Amino acid sequence: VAPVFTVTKFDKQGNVTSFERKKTELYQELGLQARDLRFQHVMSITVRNNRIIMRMEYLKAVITPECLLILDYRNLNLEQWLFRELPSQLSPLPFEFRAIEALLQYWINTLQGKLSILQPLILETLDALVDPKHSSVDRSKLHILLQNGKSLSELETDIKIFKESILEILDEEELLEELCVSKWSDPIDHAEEMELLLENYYRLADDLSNAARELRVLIDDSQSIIFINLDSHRNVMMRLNLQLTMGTFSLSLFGLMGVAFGMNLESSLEEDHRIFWLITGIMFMGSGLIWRRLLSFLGRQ
Amino acid sequence: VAPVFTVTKFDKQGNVTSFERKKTELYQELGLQARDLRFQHVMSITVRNNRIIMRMEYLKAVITPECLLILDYRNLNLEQWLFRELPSQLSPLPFEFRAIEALLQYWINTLQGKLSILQPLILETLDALVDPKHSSVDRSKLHILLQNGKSLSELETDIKIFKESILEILDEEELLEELCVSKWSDPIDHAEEMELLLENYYRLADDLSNAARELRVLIDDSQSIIFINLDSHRNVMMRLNLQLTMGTFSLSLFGLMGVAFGMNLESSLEEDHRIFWLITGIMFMGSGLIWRRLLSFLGRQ
Amino acid sequence: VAPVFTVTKFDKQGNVTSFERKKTELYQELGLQARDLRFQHVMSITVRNNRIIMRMEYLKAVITPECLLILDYRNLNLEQWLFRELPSQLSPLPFEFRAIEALLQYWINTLQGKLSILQPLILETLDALVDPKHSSVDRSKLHILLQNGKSLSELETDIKIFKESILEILDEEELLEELCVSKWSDPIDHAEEMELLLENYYRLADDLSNAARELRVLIDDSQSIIFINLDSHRNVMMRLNLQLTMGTFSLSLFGLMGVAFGMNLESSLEEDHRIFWLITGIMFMGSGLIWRRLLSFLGRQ
Amino acid sequence: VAPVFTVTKFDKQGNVTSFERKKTELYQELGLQARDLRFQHVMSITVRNNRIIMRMEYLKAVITPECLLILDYRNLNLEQWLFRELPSQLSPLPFEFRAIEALLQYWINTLQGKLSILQPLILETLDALVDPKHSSVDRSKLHILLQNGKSLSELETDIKIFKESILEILDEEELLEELCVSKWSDPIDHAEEMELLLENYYRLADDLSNAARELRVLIDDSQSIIFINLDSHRNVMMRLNLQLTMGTFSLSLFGLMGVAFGMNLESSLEEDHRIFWLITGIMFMGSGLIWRRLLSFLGRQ
Amino acid sequence: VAPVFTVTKFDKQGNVTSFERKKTELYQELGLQARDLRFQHVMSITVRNNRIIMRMEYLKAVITPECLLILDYRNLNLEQWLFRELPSQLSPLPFEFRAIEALLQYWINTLQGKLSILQPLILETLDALVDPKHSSVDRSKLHILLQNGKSLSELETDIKIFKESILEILDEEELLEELCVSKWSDPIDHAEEMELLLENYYRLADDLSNAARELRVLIDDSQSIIFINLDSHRNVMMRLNLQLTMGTFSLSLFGLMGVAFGMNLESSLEEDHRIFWLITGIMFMGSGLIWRRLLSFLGRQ
Ligand SMILES: [Ca+2]
Ligand SMILES: [Ca+2]
Ligand SMILES: [Ca+2]
Ligand SMILES: [Ca+2]
Ligand SMILES: [Ca+2]
Ligand SMILES: [Ca+2]
Ligand SMILES: [Ca+2]
Repeated sequence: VAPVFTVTKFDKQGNVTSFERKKTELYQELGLQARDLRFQHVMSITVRNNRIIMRMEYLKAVITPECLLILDYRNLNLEQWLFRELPSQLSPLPFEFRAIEALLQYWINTLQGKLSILQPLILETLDALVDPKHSSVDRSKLHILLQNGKSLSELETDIKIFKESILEILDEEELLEELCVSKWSDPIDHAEEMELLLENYYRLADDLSNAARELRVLIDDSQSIIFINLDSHRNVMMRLNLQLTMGTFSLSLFGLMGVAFGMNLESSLEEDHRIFWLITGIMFMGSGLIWRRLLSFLGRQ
Repeated sequence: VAPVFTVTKFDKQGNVTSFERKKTELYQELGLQARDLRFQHVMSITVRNNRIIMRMEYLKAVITPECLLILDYRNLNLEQWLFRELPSQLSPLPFEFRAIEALLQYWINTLQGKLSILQPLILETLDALVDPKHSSVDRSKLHILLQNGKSLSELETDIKIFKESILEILDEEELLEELCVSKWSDPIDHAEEMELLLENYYRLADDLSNAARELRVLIDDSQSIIFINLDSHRNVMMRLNLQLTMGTFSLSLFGLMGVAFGMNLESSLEEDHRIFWLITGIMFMGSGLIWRRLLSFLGRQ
Repeated sequence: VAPVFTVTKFDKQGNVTSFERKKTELYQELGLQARDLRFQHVMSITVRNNRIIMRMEYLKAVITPECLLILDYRNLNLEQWLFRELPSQLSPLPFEFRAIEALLQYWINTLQGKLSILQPLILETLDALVDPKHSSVDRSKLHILLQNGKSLSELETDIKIFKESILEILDEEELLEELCVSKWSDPIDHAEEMELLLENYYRLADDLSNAARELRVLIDDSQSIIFINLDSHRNVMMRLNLQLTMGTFSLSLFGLMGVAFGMNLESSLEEDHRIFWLITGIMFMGSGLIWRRLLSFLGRQ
Repeated sequence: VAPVFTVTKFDKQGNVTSFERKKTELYQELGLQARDLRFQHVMSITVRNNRIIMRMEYLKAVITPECLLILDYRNLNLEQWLFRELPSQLSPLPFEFRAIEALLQYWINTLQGKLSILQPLILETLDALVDPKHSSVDRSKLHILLQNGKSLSELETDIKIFKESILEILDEEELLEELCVSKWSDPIDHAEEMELLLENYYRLADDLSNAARELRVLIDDSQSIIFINLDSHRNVMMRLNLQLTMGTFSLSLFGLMGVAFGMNLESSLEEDHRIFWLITGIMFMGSGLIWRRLLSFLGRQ
Repeated sequence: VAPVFTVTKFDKQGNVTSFERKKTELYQELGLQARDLRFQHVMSITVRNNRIIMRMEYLKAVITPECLLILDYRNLNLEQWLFRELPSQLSPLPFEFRAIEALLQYWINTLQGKLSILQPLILETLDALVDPKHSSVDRSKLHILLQNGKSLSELETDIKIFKESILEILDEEELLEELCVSKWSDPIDHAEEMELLLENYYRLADDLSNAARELRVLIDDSQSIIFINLDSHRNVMMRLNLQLTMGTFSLSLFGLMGVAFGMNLESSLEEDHRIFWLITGIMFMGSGLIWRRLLSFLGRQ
């Protein structure tokens, strides 16, 4: 079966149609070739034979001075935007400006929604983890944070790609003049409007990137604080265990003294009880004295 | 209800007025459009139809060759600066230079105050934490440090945005000539003065950024030193606990020897006390000898 | 023995030949010198006397307006690509475009295969390690991850070299015109096609580099999470050991009390059993009371 | 009281004078304004009305085609350099070259002295800390290292500022021609000499920055090595404590066996001593056998 | 004593001479001044009065259209290269190309030898350390690794300096034309050959820098893996010690029960042996039951 594109076409007035067209017929209808409608890059903006070709992560659009086309829209939840919002936006400037503005606004809104969803989850997770009232932390939250950080890195990469793609065009005036496809097809400055649009969208992308960077540095700082808190708790626990070990060692020393003195033989002291009381008191007090001296030795350190 | 701007207007002589004006009426009065007075960016400097538009984090100003306007000043604690200082500053160069200088000076002073407030708190907290006389540290101070670091990152982002916005204009002479709105409206070099102003403010922002970077690297170094101190304390505590365990093990070994020799049976040695004294001395001395040998074994490591 | 190149030659029609030729004879046949056919760089693209010289990590190609040559193809598993695919690709544009496209596509496919092989192994290893259900992790997996990370770094370096080499040419139009060797040899725009090819391959390389960077940051985050999990497990284990030590210390204290009271002498209390029961109950209950108080003391911390 | 500058003036022949002059009188004497002699930047180099203005961290100089002036030299330990060295340096090229060379050489020598003082202290401290023969390290040395690192960061910032300030001028020829104040005041190439001077000083600053970067990376590596050594010592100590605990557990198990067999009741075995000897030997040997088996179990791990 | 240079002179034919010449006489013989032959930079390439001046870390060369001079060659192990190899290299292009190629090749070979010596030592040390079969690692190897890393950082700095110095010249055509000293002294393109030489050497330096960067990242990854392995071993050791402590606590609890029941008083149970056997079995079994329950409690965590 020959390959076919699932195309949806928008007119200047906002009329909407949808069908499936073979690639060869689509090439013949336009002045393009299969070399162009390949979509080998994640993000791309290009001009060929007075036809604009734009592609995003999952969006593919072709702009013509009299119509717009979107390709491969199936199973992408684009129906609400396609059949409810885009016609309203497209309904004195040429069609190209409106189409470009609509597509860029859609992409920017998608990125903004992604960031707004990501931010509160990470903030809440970090606030919960940083709680210094617990000597341990959960791990499902750690896994969630790892996944959200991976998503944040992907979002940052996408934003950087968007910024680079826009900047590559904003630098050269040749591409800016090329985008004025209507002027060339059928010969107030278009260049100023295009520059304003691109600058606005680039600034928005820059703001999003700055926010993402702030979030990442916050994550790193939270990780460091968590490490410090865990280390402090470890040190406190070891101090307590050490002190108890000191007391136990002294107590066991005196207990050995007592039991060894309690040999199951003849010592010639079995006829005196005052001696037994004296040795009992001796062990009981000496344990405390040695314990206090050893605590002082620990303290001097 | 139609949207309205809460506007305050300053004249050349310093006269001050304040009112509320609908957006459509404001557009009609000027030569601008709703496309411009949108304020979609955190920071922006632009020129349209010989009218300057400037925006900061929460400040919105429009400069006209004969007047200045500030929008959305309510609930922002700007009354003292608006009605007490700005008229004095505005009271031979055109109005645009004075207005731009006043606004830039206000922003720079705000950033300087933020940095001056942030610095001593972080310095004191780090000095308190680095104290090597304690095996543990507080956690409320850690939370305060985390919050202050987040604020520092935000301040650095704002400073970078300011620097980039100023540099984007300082590079091109077209925008510099555009800023001379009075010359174009009603046709000594203005460009030199504008360049001097922008360079001065850019240098101040660079100094602030350098200070913030120094603070951040200091924070990182303090964190590393804290980690090292905690590790050293842990090692010392483990050494002490180990030594006490060695002594306890030897002592318990000899105590087992004694108790096992003290079986509740007939051994045929119950008629000798010298033997009991000999075994008591044997355990008492051998404990010390084994303890010393084991300490030597630990030391050789 | 004079040095010789193992050369394989492809014609415009796709005809294939292979032989061995001495370096001096090869230089004489062409208009080049030994200074050029040295291959001292890992990656290189150059033009000399209307002859293109290209080199990769292990590939060496010379492009002539009427033929293509590949050098040192032995023991490199290139037979399948050389004798099965390249002739089909070479079978209206000149030969140079086809040859360059084929070689660049080969290199890009090799890099893509490398990355696709590397990704799943690292992902699976990290998923296995991050499992928070174990207090310890394997080490053979760690060694495998280290080796794969080294390979990833090498791949990133190669991708960066490719991007830099392509960009160095894309910037200057002189080299672009030079690549049109057929036009100069025997005097629609070639420059546009060359620019399109180079831009496409550069964008593909950029995508690969972005993917590698994402993988590296994921590795770092996984390492940090592993550290945190290990620290938490350590803290929990120390808490348990501490509590058991507290109980043991109290129990041993009361046991010492009992044994010391059980001296092998005359105390004048051997005629009372109620006293023995009372002391037994006293130790048994006091152990629990002291243990509970000490647990409360631990909890307050 | 009107503000006054403490000025010291150097003539072409090297004559030296010093006095205090009001700012208004100083402005009137020159062709400058208060806008210029403000000194709002840490480092600055500028030209105004054929007068050079230079400022460093604490140095302020004004160069005139016939004289040099230094401002605010009090309480700065500049007397030795001012009244002993500068006249000798100033005693065929114009005065501006000599003055600029002297000031730049002074600043470079100051930075070199700072770096030479900082280096040996850090090197010695790191060498002392890295000593792997100790399980713990001092903390006063850590504080000293932290302070020295802060100073190093400040020095790096100053060097970077110097480099940027020089480069900003070296790029544009307009400023280079402006620095030839004598030529403009009273109309062999001056530009070549200025370029040589600036390039030399920039290269020296670059060398200093490289040295500082090397020192910083050395510090980081030393920190990592310290962490590794502490971790290894911790592991060794825990191994020893574990082994001793294993032995103690076995010994206490057999001691419990013995004491429990030594109940203070009637067992019907009190008439046999061979049994007592057998049980004593049994415990004594079984302790060792269990200890060896448990050590083997530890080793297999 | 007046300063003197230890000079060695090479002629076009390869003739070699060596002597000592005073600086003033050397300046008079050439068209240079003491300002040039100062050698204040670690690396430098410059042209003055149709004379080339080049300096490396410890090499100082002056190129003249008819001769070459090397200064301060004593105590530097340069005899083998000076009197055995350089004449062969110098024996249709002018002398300058040969001299520059020889010097650059010497420097590149030195750097390559340094890197080739450094690599295997670091690789072997890291392979030995990463061995996960040991719970501890040596420290002399750590010191060796630290020293080798310092040397690697120095080598990277030198390579970067070389690259920057070459690039500074490759950018501007004025310096390229200046290097053609023979053409200017006594008026096929020299510029092409110079560009080829500089590009080749720059690419070689870039390859060396990439290799060094790969080595550094490998070192960092190895450090992280070492940390992880040590942490895992610590956790395993703590688990074992914890389990043994649990068993010991239960055993000591039951031993206390037994000894306390064995009071040296009258209990009225001394006439029953079945009771003694029952209590012995009770303690012996209950120890195991409690131990198993506590192990289950540990496992559930
Ligand atoms: Ca992606
Ligand atoms: Ca640690
Ligand atoms: Ca903000
Ligand atoms: Ca490689
Ligand atoms: Ca007894
Ligand atoms: Ca400073
Ligand atoms: Ca060096």
